[PDB]
Amino acid sequence: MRIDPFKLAHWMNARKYTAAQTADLAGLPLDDLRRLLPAAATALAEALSVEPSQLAADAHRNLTVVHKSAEEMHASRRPIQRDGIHFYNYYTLAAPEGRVAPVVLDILCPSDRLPALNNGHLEPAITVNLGPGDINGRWGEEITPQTWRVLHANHGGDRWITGDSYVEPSYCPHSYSLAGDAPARIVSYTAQSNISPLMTEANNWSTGAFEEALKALSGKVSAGSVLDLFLARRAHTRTSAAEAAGVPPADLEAALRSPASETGLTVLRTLGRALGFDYRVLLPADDQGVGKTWTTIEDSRRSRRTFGTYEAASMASAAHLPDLVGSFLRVDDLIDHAENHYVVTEGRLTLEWDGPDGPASVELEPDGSAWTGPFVRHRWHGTGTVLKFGSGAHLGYQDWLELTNTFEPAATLRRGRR
Amino acid sequence: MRIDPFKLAHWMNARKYTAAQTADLAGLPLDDLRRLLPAAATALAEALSVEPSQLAADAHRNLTVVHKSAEEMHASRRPIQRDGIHFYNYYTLAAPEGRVAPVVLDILCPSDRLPALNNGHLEPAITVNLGPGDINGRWGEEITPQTWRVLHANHGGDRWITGDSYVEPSYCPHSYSLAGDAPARIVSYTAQSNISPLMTEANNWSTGAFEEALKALSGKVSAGSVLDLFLARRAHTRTSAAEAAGVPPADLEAALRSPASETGLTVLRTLGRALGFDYRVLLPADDQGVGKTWTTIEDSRRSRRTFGTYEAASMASAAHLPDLVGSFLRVDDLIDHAENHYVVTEGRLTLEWDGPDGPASVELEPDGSAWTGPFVRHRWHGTGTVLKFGSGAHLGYQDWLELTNTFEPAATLRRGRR
Repeated sequence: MRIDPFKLAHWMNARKYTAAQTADLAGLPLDDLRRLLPAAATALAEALSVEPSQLAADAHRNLTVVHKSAEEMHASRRPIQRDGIHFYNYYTLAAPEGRVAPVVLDILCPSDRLPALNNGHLEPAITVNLGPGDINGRWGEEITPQTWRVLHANHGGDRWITGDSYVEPSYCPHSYSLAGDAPARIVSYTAQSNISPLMTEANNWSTGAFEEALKALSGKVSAGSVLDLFLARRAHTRTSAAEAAGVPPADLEAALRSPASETGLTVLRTLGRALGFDYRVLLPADDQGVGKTWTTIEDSRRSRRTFGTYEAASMASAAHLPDLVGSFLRVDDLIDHAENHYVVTEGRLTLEWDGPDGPASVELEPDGSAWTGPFVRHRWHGTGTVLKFGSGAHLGYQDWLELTNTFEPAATLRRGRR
Repeated sequence: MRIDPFKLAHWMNARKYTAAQTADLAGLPLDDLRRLLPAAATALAEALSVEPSQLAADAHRNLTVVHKSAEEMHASRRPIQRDGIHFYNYYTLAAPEGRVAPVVLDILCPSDRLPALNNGHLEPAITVNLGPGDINGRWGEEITPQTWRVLHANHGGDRWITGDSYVEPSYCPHSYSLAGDAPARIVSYTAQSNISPLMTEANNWSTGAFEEALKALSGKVSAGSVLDLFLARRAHTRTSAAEAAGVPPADLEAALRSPASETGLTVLRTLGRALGFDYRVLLPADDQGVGKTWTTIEDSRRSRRTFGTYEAASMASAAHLPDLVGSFLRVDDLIDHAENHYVVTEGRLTLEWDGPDGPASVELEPDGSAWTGPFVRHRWHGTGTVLKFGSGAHLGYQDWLELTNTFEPAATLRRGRR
């Protein structure tokens, strides 16, 4: 219900109003406005021709760590009925109020019943089997090796690696059942969807414009197709663009068939400099169901390494999802460039952090969990297993792209805050 | 004041509530909720543990074109007093209600007075001299060739190219005065700041976390510095990462000194595939005051080309600002992947478009202006000069990065809308 001083200053500048003029237009005290840089908010919004939400400060300020005990986690249990049976139990892990919470599921569909599919969800997720039992994953109506596979639990001696993991692909329906008699739990961890802000906007476009967008995005989205959109944007043709960059038409065509060859790169960067765009977005990403990201217990075992005071093993990952991360951590300083979500699987562990009130700590037992904000310095003590998940748009890989395009990004951020 | 069905569905899924459960929790009719997919909004927000703004539909739906007559533009005139004199006149061009409007300025500070600097602004801008007179640009307290330069007007015969143009760099203070007796106007066109969403979030972090972020962003932001953050994020060291990718430690070091060599690229892409990140953000952007983007009348003349039915010439651009575009267009179909802002400089021109109610058109005289939404198909008729400006986060270059990382992006967008 508060006013963001950074958003307010933005809108005043956008309208080219001084503080005095703004207070005058809004009919409020100038000292009040200077301090801000409930009844004020509506007047300010109207004076600056914006919606109240456009001036609204975040509901959470100076968050560092949020935590949730095993007891609180167990208390959050909600049964899910599906296909005439008690199908899952659903529990939530630590997250800031209002944010999407990581989920633990009891898998209750028995081995002799095909698990009814959900509707899918936009956000991708890392799902890992916590065990103790093997489970079936289902990804299609018909039951084939492509749509039906066992997500194993670790039955052996290094249980800190709990089981198989994979990435649930965006939007595709899925479900789980027990592979046998033994019970099982999973963690499914969603990252923010990076295509969501585009879709939110595209949803409000006219149907005509939307159809035009889908045409431009249909088929193979290549260096050439994207470049042609960049050129049209700048009122250029391939002919005029190559001439502007001082590049032969044949060398441009060659670059577009091999963008990631350092000659292809040279041509595209030269064109980008001449025309005012970033060549990096023209470079190839890997061609795009569960087999690629699938990570076995063995895979994770093979990945084991020392990471400072910890031992670490990898869960599933995808190069097309750089913001979504998962690791097994054995405990016996941590700082990330975005958010972390942790859940204890073994031991009575202490999470320590430095926050606005100095050194702080919390003790967590299995099923206990925590969240850390971007760049919150922290560490774990005790002995010693926690699952480490990561998500967040800030700083996300798209932010990294922009930051490399920024002169003195630290100075820019400092200016924004004071 | 309406509810976005796409945001509502998102939050229900996030909480794992069915429609029936959601209506039940919110204490509203299930048919009402099914239709939505004022009194409902508050209850829904509370039930779904979100702020009302998080469910709010955009205030503008199905916008295609907005326009503003020369008369309406002239009527918007606002004087700006600075340093004891009438310093500018400020006019606004067509923009959707609430959005940042492009600005035209009368330059009124005389040649014998040094123009007092403003405070700067986060957003970069293309500024172009409309003439008829030359102007002084100022970019520093002391007057040096680096901080003081004439932005010329075209005095010759191809006036559709109106004058010199350049990019106002982010945050640096600037001002303008007349170079002589002749009066002058400029257009200054701002694009959205792509670092703004990061700063908005960073502003709400604890001071401790903020200081840690600035440390990680200080100095040279290189392939190696960014990679090391990516590795720490995944609980990897350079040693374990290279082993995971099956790459020799010496080949990784070599790649980080030459990321844009197709061997450097090969190593980084291999590491990105193995560890689950996008190598493209590790590749170099050009090293980063006014001299680089400065575009003379001659420059623009040299750039002239046929673009369909139009003749086009380039204004200033910057490779580190891919979303910000400007062109001179001579008139005697257009579709862009983001927003356009147009201002007529000569002739009585017709802008035609296809919108929700079929073919539409508007006639515009000099100073008349228009805005087009992303992918709105349009065309100009008549004879024949308009300035074409472009901005917008959607689809911006960061969206393009994500879209190349998406399986069947058109199918994803279609699903989001229905």
